[PDB]
Amino acid sequence: ELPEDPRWELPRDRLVLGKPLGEGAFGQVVLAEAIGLDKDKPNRVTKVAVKMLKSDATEKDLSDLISEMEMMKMIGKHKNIINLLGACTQDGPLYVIVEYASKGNLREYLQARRPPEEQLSSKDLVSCAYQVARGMEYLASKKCIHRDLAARNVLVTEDNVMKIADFGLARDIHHIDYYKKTTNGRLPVKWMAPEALFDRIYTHQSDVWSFGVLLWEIFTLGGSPYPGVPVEELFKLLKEGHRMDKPSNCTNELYMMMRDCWHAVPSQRPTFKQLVEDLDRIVALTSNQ
Ligand SMILES: *S(=O)(=O)c1cccc(C(=O)OC[C@H]2O[C@@H](n3cnc4c(N)ncnc43)[C@H](O)[C@@H]2O)c1
Repeated sequence: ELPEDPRWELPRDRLVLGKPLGEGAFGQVVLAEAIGLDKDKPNRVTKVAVKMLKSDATEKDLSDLISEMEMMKMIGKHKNIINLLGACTQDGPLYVIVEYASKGNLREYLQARRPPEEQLSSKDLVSCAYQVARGMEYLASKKCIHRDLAARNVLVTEDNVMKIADFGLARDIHHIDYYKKTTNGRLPVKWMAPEALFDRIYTHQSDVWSFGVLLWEIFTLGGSPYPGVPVEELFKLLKEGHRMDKPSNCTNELYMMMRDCWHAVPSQRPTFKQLVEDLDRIVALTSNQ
């Protein structure tokens, strides 16, 4: 059995399980309604996402889900990350309950708003980047390295708030399969800094490289990096120092940002604290017209 933790325990009967949002292989995420999540409002329901372990799941799968939950407890709350809201741990299968993001991942959100029901100004796109940088600056401030920052791991709420997700996932790095694709058919190696990819060294500076690729995804409205490039050719591109071309409808100043994220020398990349401040000024100067 699992240890009881009254900071986070929600009685099982206060959770009304709904439809599946999809499955990992370790688990399954469902939409749910939580009744009386706040102590002050016991008669209010809150929509929430609920993680739980699929059927034929092992001890390793369990401990991995537990590690993720414990990490989110230590990291604390921020507007631009997916926050932990409670857990059902006792007398039945483990549920971890987190903030629900109604508008899906940022990649989907962006592709759905491409020119042909809703469109995005240049201010909105820069604001999107500012929010992800903020979440990242917070995460970094609590000593967390994401290791897979990408538009697909950013979620968007009903109020269009960007939230970093999957920042507490268990990795067991160097067991990563470079050939295996996302369900969308893309390859996660295309977001990884060369030091993380060749030498398996992960740092905040490598997450900054990943954030550059994310900026490029945002300004191409959800484009796919290096389309048609398989793993071995990607390796050759990185060795040669190739850098992705500037998206149309991206200012020079934002492209220079991406390129600074993609500095071959990790120490010379900007920090998330620096990116936050620059994006803050750029948002303010960018037209919504
Ligand atoms: S598990 O195996 O560790 C794990 C980890 C991440 C995601 C999943 C999963 O099954 O995702 C399915 C589907 O649901 C979306 N999702 C995940 N969390 C949320 C929240 N908080 N709000 C809205 N949607 C969410 C994922 O993007 C994915 O599309 C399993």
